[PDB]
Amino acid sequence: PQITLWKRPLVTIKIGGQLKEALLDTGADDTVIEEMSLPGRWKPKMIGGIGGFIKVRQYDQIIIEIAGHKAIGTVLVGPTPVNIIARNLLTQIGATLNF
Amino acid sequence: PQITLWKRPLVTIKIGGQLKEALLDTGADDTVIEEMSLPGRWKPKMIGGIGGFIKVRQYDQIIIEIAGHKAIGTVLVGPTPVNIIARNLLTQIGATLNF
Ligand SMILES: CC(C)CN(C[C@@H](O)[C@H](Cc1ccccc1)NC(=O)O[C@H]1CO[C@H]2OCC[C@H]21)S(=O)(=O)c1ccc(N)cc1
Ligand SMILES: [Cl-]
Ligand SMILES: [Cl-]
Ligand code: NA
Repeated sequence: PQITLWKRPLVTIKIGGQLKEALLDTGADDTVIEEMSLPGRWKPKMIGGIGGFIKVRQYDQIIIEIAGHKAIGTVLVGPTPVNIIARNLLTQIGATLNF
Repeated sequence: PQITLWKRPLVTIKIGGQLKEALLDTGADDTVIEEMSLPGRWKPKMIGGIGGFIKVRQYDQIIIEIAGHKAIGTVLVGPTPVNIIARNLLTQIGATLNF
């Protein structure tokens, strides 16, 4: 699809069996999702942006379906105010910025 | 251009005669740049990012060049980790997300 940016580029994602809304975010390095349980091992990480840092759990090799497209990669889980699909998974679905 | 996301989508901007690096950020509503002097009056604004809220200075109708495309619009000035070009100016230069 071609998504204009008049509004927030929100899409539906499926992760851990759950449906969620998420923002497509070229300004983010790693995908960050609101608190949920995921399978497998994790390790702690701090990630930072405007307003400072939050502590997250880093899970590797997690599958997410993004707007109908399957991608696999690292997912961070913690108290983010919005679900963010970042460049680590946007590359996998072939997403580009065009102007 | 067509910009892939394997690396940070950094571009050169020109504001007040000065070149700076900025990140093209579809996950941002308004454009935020590190402290610098801009002409005219400013209005208060709070913006909420990943780690909480911060106060910035809002300047309206600022001329900015972005990767060679001219935009004129609202620029926020405050303690951001990196200069971010958000959807309010990405729409002015005709940017879209594609996959
Ligand atoms: C500041 C950027 C360098 C990085 N951020 C991604 C960015 O797109 C966030 C994504 C975002 C979006 C909503 C809330 C929090 C974070 N947008 C943002 O902070 O925009 C602020 C300015 O315009 C406003 O509209 C959105 C909030 C304001 S970040 O959320 O802090 C972040 C940092 C590291 C990772 N791995 C994932 C995300
Ligand atoms: Cl990854
Ligand atoms: Cl103030
Ligand atoms: Na894992």
